Amino acid sequence: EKYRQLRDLHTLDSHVRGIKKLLEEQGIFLRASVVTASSGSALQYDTLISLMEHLKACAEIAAQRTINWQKFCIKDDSVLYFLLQVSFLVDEGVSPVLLQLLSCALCGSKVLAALAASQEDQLCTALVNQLNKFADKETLIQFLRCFLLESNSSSVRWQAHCLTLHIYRNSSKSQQELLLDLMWSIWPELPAYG
Repeated sequence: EKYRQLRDLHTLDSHVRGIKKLLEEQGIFLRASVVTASSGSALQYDTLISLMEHLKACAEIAAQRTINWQKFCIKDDSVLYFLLQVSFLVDEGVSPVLLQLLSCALCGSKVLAALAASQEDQLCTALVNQLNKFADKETLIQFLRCFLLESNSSSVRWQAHCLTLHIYRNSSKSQQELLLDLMWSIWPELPAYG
């Protein structure tokens, strides 16, 4: 079982290296924990396809054997926040796979199996704490607005609903209160979305 583990970790590290290099090529840089873009123009089809092959490979391996993906995300702390921040720069066609990676890391595998109808619990809790530590208020607000209200597709909205629910369930009291206050501040803008 170890041999599969080393293969999975090596392949995932290579894929994340490739993704980071691809984003570097177009002026999008992750310096310490913030992703910054120099150009306000959208990406091109070839860049999206080269992103999507790597992301599809990562999503497949994470959906098959979630434990190794969670262990990777634990070892490298600049992965989940990087994916969350990069999901804002890419078009609506690549959002589902990024949300799937986030959900497999955070929501869990058995919850996804149940929706399709004990170590992973501590892994999910640790990953949720790491995400809460890295992410600030503006990024969470932007994630909620972009994937719960502004998205035209309903599958993406359901994915965001599940991800937010499982992020809330695994946090502490103070972060739960912060998230509830963020959503109650977002609420007055409801008529803009119907």
